[PDB]
Amino acid sequence: MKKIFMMVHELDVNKGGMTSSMFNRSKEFYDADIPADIVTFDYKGNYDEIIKALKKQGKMDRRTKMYNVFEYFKQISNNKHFKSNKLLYKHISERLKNTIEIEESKGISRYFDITTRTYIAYIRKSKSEKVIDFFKDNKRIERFSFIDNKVHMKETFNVDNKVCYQVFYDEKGYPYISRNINANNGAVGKTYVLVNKKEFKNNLALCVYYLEKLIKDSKDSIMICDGPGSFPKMFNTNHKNAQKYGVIHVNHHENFDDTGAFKKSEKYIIENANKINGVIVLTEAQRLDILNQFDVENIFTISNFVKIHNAPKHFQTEKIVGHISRMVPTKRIDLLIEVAELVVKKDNAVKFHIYGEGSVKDKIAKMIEDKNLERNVFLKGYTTTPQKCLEDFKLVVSTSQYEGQGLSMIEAMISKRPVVAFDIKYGPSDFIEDNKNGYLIENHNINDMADKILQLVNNDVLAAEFGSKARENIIEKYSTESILEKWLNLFNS
Ligand SMILES: O=c1ccn([C@@H]2O[C@H](COP(=O)(O)OP(=O)(O)O)[C@@H](O)[C@H]2O)c(=O)[nH]1
Repeated sequence: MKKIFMMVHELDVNKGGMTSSMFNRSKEFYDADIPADIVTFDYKGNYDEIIKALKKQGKMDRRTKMYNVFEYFKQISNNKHFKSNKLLYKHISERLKNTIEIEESKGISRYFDITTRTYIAYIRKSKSEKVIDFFKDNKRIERFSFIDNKVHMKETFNVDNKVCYQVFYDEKGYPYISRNINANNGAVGKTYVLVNKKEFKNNLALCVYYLEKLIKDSKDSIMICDGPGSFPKMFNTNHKNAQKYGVIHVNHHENFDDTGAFKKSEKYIIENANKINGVIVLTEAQRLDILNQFDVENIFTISNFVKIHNAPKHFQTEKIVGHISRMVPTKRIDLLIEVAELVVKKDNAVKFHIYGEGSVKDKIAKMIEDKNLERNVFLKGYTTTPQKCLEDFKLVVSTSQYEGQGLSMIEAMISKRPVVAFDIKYGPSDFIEDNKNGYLIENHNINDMADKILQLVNNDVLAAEFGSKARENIIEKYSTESILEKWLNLFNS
């Protein structure tokens, strides 16, 4: 009788970390016979294709559903009609009646009225996608978006050529939702659900009503909000029996901040912990800190579910140090380069393998060139199989400054690869036992980190013992059975 609704703004094939957490939590909750589906709030004309792709990938469990605010009212309109809205298509054909086609490409074409010479429409076709832009006195006023020759969206433009209004059409061509867009920022204003006849102030108000409609108000209906920006959608509902939980996936203090400010969305989630069933944080250190920083007590520590794959058959004897992450500023790959330079200066043999892609990639590539670390530091690009890459490492490293837990570090430990990491807020101290299953470095101490890398990289006996103890610890501390027990304990409170 228990059912779970997991909130996040959107799902997409590129996304990772928070979605991957939600995807596995769903798999685990479904395995424990508690359906755990995902609720999204954005609009995408191709959501069916995206969900099919995430499932084929093996990323999203087949059992996992995605409820979407738009998709829900879309299927209500689909059942509401049997015949297509031929009147909209005819209205479009009549606009391009006395035209003459002038191409630019295969799909790309411009249409002009042969009796006036006025620019009327721009049409761009791309296999499944088609966009029709309509003009008045040489300026774009409208846009009809198509998938498989069926209209799904109409956008209204202003004098400055920004979208000021949107309409969403069902599979038969019927407008089910319409809304105002504030030109300057792109904020969702006044909304109209045509399928139900109802009207809302903004997207917040719509999604609040939608959650009140999707989720039955009973003790067995559980709302878990992962997306920090979409916490007000869960928070503001009228539900009086249904459970309300917030998951914080990051460190709550602002990144690269010396003022000591908190992340705004997280600050709000936190402040309102007593007013809901609870707020989940990944590590005990985060919870303790939150309790001393805020006048709130309803904070719970539940590590994210951990996937314990079998360990590599063989340990790596070769002096290979691994780093698998998104190439982003918080990861501090600049500090890993500064450490690599210190490591390679004392030992020529050691090699650094850095997997991933992102914003810092070019700044780090040029950094290897300056420090003449070409023969020892390798940017290997993105990996679809980090588990396989891990087999090839003697140890794993983390220069990251900010984390909620640090899943790559946990992943490395599962694959019997010890971690040498900066002792940051939050995560490394939760799972690394210094001088037993890896090393905890004083944050920014590039020299002490370099030392422990050299010690572990040149000791085949220490590397295998730290690796084997790293795996045993993840199994002991983050067992699926213990994590599910913590969640259940809250659901049954
Ligand atoms: O080239 C890459 C880069 C990253 N990852 C994965 O990205 C995740 C990173 O987890 P972590 O918590 O350390 O950092 P986040 O990406 O959430 O900031 C892990 O699952 C990695 O295996 C991957 O598959 N290939």
